[PDB]
Amino acid sequence: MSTGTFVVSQPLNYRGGARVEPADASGTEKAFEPATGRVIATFTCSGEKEVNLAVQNAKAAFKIWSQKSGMERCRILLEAARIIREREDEIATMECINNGKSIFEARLDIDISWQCLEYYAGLAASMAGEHIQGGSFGYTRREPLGVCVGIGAWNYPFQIASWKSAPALACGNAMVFKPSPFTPVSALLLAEIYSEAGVPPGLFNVVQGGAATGQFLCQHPDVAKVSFTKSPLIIFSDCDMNNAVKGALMANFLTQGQVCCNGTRVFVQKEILDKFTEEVVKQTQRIKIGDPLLEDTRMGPLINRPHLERVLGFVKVAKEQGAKVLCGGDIYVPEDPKLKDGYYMRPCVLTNCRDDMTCVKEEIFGPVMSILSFDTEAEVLERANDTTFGLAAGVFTRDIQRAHRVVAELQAGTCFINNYFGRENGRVTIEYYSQLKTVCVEMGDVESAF
Amino acid sequence: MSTGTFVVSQPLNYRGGARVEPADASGTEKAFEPATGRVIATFTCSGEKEVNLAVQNAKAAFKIWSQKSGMERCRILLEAARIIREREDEIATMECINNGKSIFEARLDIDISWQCLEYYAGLAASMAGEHIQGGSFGYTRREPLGVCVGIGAWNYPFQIASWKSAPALACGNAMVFKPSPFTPVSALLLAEIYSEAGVPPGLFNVVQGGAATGQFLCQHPDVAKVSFTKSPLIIFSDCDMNNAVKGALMANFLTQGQVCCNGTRVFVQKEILDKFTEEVVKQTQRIKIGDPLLEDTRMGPLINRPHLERVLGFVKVAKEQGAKVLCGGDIYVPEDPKLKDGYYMRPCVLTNCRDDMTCVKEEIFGPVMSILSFDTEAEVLERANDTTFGLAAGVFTRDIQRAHRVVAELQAGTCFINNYFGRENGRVTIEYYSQLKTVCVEMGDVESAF
Amino acid sequence: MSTGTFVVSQPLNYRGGARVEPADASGTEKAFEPATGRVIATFTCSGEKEVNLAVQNAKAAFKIWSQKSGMERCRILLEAARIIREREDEIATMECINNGKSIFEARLDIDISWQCLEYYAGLAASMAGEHIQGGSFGYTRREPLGVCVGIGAWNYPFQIASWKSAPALACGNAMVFKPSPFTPVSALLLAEIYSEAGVPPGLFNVVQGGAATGQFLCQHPDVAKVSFTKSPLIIFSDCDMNNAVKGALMANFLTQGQVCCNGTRVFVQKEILDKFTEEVVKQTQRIKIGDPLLEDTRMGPLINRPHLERVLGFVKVAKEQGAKVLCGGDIYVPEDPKLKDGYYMRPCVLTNCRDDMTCVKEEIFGPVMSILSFDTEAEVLERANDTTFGLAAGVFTRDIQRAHRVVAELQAGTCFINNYFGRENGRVTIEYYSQLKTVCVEMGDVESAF
Amino acid sequence: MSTGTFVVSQPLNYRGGARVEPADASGTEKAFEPATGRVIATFTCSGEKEVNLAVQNAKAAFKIWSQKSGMERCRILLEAARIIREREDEIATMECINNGKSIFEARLDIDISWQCLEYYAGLAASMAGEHIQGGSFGYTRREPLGVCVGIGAWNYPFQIASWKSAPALACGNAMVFKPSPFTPVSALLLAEIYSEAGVPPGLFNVVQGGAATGQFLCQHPDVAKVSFTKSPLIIFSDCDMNNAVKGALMANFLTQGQVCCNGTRVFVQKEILDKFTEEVVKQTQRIKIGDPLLEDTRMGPLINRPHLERVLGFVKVAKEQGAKVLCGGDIYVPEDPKLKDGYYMRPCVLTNCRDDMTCVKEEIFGPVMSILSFDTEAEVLERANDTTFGLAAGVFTRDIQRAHRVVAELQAGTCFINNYFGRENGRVTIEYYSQLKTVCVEMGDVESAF
Repeated sequence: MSTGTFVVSQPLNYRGGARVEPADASGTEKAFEPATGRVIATFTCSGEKEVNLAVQNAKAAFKIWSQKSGMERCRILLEAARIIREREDEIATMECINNGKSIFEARLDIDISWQCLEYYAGLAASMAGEHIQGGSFGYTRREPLGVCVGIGAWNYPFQIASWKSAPALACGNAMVFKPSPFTPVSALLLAEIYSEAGVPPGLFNVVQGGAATGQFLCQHPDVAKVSFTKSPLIIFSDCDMNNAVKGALMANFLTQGQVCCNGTRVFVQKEILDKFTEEVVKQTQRIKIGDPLLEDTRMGPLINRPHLERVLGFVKVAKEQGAKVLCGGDIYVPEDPKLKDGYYMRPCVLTNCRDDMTCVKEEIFGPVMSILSFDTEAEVLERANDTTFGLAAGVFTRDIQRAHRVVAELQAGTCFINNYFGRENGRVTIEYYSQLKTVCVEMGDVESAF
Repeated sequence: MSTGTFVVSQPLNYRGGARVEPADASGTEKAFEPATGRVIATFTCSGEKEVNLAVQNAKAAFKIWSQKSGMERCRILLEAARIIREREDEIATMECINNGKSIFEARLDIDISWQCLEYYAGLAASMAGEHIQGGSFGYTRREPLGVCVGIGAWNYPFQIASWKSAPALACGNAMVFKPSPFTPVSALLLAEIYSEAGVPPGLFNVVQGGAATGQFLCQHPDVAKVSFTKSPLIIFSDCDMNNAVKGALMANFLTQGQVCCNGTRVFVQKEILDKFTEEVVKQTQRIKIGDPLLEDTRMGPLINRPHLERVLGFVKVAKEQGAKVLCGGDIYVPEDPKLKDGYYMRPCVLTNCRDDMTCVKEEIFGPVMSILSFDTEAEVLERANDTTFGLAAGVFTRDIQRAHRVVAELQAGTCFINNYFGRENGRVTIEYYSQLKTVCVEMGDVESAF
Repeated sequence: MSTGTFVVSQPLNYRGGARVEPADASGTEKAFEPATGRVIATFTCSGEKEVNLAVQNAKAAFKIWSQKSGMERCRILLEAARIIREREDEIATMECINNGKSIFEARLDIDISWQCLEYYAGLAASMAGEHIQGGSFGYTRREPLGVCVGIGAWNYPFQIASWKSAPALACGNAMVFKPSPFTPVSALLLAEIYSEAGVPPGLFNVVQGGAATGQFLCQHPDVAKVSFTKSPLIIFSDCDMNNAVKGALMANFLTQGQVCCNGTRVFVQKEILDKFTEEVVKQTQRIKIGDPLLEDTRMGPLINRPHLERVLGFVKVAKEQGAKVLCGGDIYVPEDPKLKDGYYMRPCVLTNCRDDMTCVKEEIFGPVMSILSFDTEAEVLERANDTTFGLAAGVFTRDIQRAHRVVAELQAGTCFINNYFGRENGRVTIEYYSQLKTVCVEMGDVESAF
Repeated sequence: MSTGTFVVSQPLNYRGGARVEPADASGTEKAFEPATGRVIATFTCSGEKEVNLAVQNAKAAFKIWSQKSGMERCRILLEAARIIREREDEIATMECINNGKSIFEARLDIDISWQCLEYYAGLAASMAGEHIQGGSFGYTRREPLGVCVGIGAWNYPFQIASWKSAPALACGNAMVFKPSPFTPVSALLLAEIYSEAGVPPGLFNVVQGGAATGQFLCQHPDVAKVSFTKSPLIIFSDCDMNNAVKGALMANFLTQGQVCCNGTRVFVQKEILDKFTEEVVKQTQRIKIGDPLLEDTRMGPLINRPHLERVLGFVKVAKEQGAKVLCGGDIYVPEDPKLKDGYYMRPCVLTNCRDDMTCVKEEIFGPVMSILSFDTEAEVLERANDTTFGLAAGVFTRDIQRAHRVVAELQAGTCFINNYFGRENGRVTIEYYSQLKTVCVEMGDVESAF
């Protein structure tokens, strides 16, 4: 498949191990190929009865799948990861066509997807409860919840579908997944791959739709749980200037800047401000924008036209608020004529920024960098600590004392020093998709208090 | 202290390490000594501004307490458990006066309380994150959430206050605790004991009140999290009749039957029904009802008069629905004249019960046992499986095959065989009162995708 | 490949990713096809200089392999298990030819082998140290030991090689494996598979030899660690008689009884002695003896002629010690003429045994069952309590109390109820093949005592 | 109690909860007060029959202690730590009299001792096995080994006795402890405290003696396990010079330098050699030498006269090998006349050292520092890479990259950055003092291969 030719030719819901048209409607939405602006699908948003059919069908698959063993569930999930690995370029292509991120980034998304699949497969084989000890004992066993729902986002369509379904299925649950109406295509490749690996029909069902479809899923009595889905970058004078510039571009211009907790609030010390800016703008203007399916493309189009307009409005407002545009912030017309109707824009860098500007305190969700100058550590510590734990943060400095000091002081939950799985994350994520059943076995006689 | 003399003489809120009157009112409630019906306190339910003072004061204590080390937090919590242990009889007495459970049961409640305190003290000293490994590494650290709220119940006043505060404080959080308006007294002994062990002023604050006070706590922007707070018993013919009768009494008549997930739906096979019933009624009529502070008392009064009336209404309705009363189910007037105004009643046993009866499908929260006869395992499996996971269950049989078969088939989350801490519970409970902060330390150079 | 045709055609040592002849000699041994008595290989036992070549070559691979990430180690180990699975019938065939166990049992051994490979592959990806918190922190990291040595046995050649190398390589170690001189062939398929999966040359080397070779391995200064490699069955009257008979045969006659911790000391209550014995002898004489490569063979030949004589000698001694032979205990002459020189014997059952008999206090390591009668639970508890923790044990009873009670009193470490991976086993095994490096990072100033 | 008056007045073996004279002799040794040279005890080294009495008596306590619950074991161990805390000054005093370390350091040792006691007390309450799930399940349980043996050293007498007995007793083992014949006194305060906390008589027994006694302990068949008991400091120019000097003194002159893995091999860059050395010698000559029981003493006497001579002999050899003495390395004559026969020496600093010098490649186990100059990071990396994993190491640098990079390349197992419990250490130590008993519970029928 190449850019500018694909159209969806099959239904976009998935039930009983096959693609089906929604039995019920709650809206009608268009899916786009953002590189060209073409309509690749006009699909039906699922209604109440379609949601019920998917949840009932998933309840029937949960009964079979949960009664399987942890070793058998691991075997199938490893097979699914193998199929995702064998078909990575095909999946990344579909991911690019619908989402518009570069094939370079899409390949990484799928790598993370099947690595996550293998990870929770491993935990499903080695899953174990507790045994606690007058010769009597009790034991605990983790049990799946039943039918779970995963609500996807459009910036990482295939990856989020993988990261929500992998742990849920590993614990023995079924999942009804609702992709973002922007990106409905790639989620069915995963549903088809799960079925090819040997999951029962209905274990991973796909229902398309928007808010109404998502509301029906959350309200369903047979649904057990539902999984749903600014960050400052600080660069000191004692940092590795090269690593700070490279890290700055990696924090603002990956996936067209449409990433949660992006380092869009960049703090640079006055001592090394001109050197940083000059090197950032030069390397930013060298980023090749174009067809996502090209191996050298590092920035494709934005997700859709209304989002591109909302990003441009942020740049315009910043300009009228006193900010200076050094590059980008406007429509980009690529040489390729087949992309002429795509939603492209040049990555934007803004200088002369202030804390009162709206382009500093609002998530733009676009390729827009905000550079704010500061004098000393004291000033910059109190300007970027209004970030909540859910946000990320990053610091650049060649000092084991100064680094951890700022990372401790900051309230952000995911911090970075000089850049931007384990067991806990798996255990915590498995706990979200399971419940602990206790059993107390009295071997002797009962001691009555009466 | 003895029964029939205590009255509260000090304020019932706790702030800044001292008992204070609520700065704000949202109601006025009476606390009773249920053994005598006396009013031991008329206290003010906390209003919005009192809740705010308590949460602000707790926020100031969290800042000091969280900056302390896990070893220091463990030291103080162990000291608190020692003080609870040294003063167990004084605390159990206050617990009895206000709640009405026997001093026998109250002592067990406090044992569980300081054992829980020592447990989470231990986990606070040994708490640790993860270290994951091109020479670069990341680490995780558990951090307290801030100001937590614990909402107590009236059946286990001191124990719930301990089980909510122990893990919260162990992780470095502060807690504003709201006791049940029925049982406000004992929670301040814990707050006084925490302060005597060395917690900062405000770490464990107590605000009295009902729904309005609890709503103010949940709505407060500086509150990080809020902790809030029928089961079938199956007896087969191949069981130990003695252990099944003893287990049946222990599942219905502990804490006057005012326990969640009590085994009030008791299934007995037809083969051993008369033998079970005759032995149950004889031992039930031998339970001594009276002053909770007596060492031989096994059943005190119910929590308050409106609850006693609601329990009696359940017995009356069952009688008019065809159930047979074999003992109890009515007011009990003890010999002691000082208890003559207490809320006493004889424990009730009901035979000739049916699945359509309301006293079988509704939680009575009183000392009422419902015995239902069944022929075979098949019948009894499909009659008691309408219980949700949150409910408990119990089976009595001398068969390693038949026991686990019924415990597996049942959906109840906490099951018992022939009766009625570990690491997981602590880890899971600590996760509820904390968040995982990640740090990525890049030692080398940044690899730009561009 | 069929029975009676295979001869080794390639060298049987493995170094630098290829089969090599040992540069040094310490003996010359013959490997047999026990189904026919044929010599399938005459190989050179490795000397000191060959051992040094393998250990030096393994040290060079450890330097490369350890610098890989846990995700890369997992990826390669998952491929290795897939290749073992794709070639399971070829590996099981070679296993049968050299070892003589049934193709039915060999297939199970290799299933366990690649499942173990996937198991530790999973742990290699999720391996993590600890992060412990005056504002300073320390972290730990598990590190491979270096060059480890695995010493194999002849009863499970391919499985032991898999169970020793999988965890060692998963932690980042290299391994020089020394198969049993009886069964040298199958270990090289694993070495060939490891190299085909992508391990560096020298990561898994194979040196053949006996005690002298093993001494050179254990004495080598660059070797970090070395991994090296009677059980009672109690049957009560309340058991499932059929399951006790089937379990008894599965505890004595699997792998020609050449298994450690086999349930060869069988205690039977007097009430069900004749019924049990008659049914055991009936089913024992129905065990098909013959060519291991036949799908209906359930017992092949013993490992070699000197071992068959040693087992037969145990039967003869038992007869003159008072034991009664009900079946087997003698040579089995198959119809097939290619097997006429194989080391076959019929499975043996012995009654009227005593604890002072030599066939009761010594591990026969052959297909010989010893039936001992007992009166009560007390007697059999005091007759079987001379068992060490390292041995296994089994009980057959329909009593949740009597089972766990007898299993508790017994000293055996591995017990079975009514028959004969998790996370702990992996962690403990990983700890054997790794060491904990701690790092203390001082963020503040040093507190000098002086 | 003050220095120069104490003599032992009671027997120094401990059996059955009381001090006993050894029934058997294997030698007669003198214990000294190194501050004065006085003989505080002339005790009998235990023979074979005394060792047997202690091990048999310990086996009887293991039978009682192991049958206790983890909560009861925790309760008693928490009391033991409290008693150690209540008597810390008395224990530290006895520790000083016999060992000679400063009361300042002894107090820290005992803090670590009861903190360790509380640590494993916590793990004893929360100890749990595993529960692994064809509808059948298995469980594991950690069980004590039986009678364990702890062999103490003289540099940390009370701490080693605490760190060996705490985990052993927490897992349910008994322990027969053999102190170093140099320092036999303090180990009996712990035995007296254990008995006062409520351990059964014989759970912690103490047998005095040397190698012969230790051989009898290791050879005893009823003994289950036995627990038994140069490091470079690298200083770069970009470090906090003051913190590097303070850290250097803390790495050489704590406990009279009689510590394993002391940072005695000090590498200093040429750029900051004179400034570092001059500041180290200045602060070293300010270390107060004298009576260990004085609060301002930071260095007491060496352990005994033969050890002082062995340290002084190392200094003399270094001088004739080319080393330069800047301070210390000779006898220290205190003003106090009661200390005139003590084993004192001034702390020594050596410059102009080489790697071929004997005082650089041998552990002196005395207060002697070796300063080595180096040009670049590469040189010092290749000069200090002969260190074994068991040794410690330390680096001083203000570089998050250079620190972890040098700590990674180094082979030392315990590293320090800019200086010199968690869950893992406890679990691993508990695994040393326990074994895993597995149980497989078959719920269904047995699948016979025959």
